[PDB]
Amino acid sequence: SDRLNSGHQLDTGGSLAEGGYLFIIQNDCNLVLYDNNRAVWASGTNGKASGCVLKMQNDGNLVIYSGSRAIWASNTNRQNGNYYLILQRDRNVVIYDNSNNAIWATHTNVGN
Repeated sequence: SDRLNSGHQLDTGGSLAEGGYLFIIQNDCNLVLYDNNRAVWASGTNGKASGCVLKMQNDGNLVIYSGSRAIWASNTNRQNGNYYLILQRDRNVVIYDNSNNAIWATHTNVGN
């Protein structure tokens, strides 16, 4: 899929995909955006642990966990609501609320 809804997670090696864009939580615990196999953005958390998952939380925070241990976060926690993470066709990876308001982005947009 191209999106991850709040209250849901990507398991290890799970990803968002849109054409040649791949946003993946890796087994090495690095969260990486690939543009046709070339890394263009990463959380830089390779080697912090293994078997990581990526959780889009109901408080709007995006968090990498290895089991119960927190590894990295977008730090965009706010009030509970419906949020989603999306890999856009312009290569930006964005968290939105329910009203077309971005609360976080990788700023990997191309062409705009």
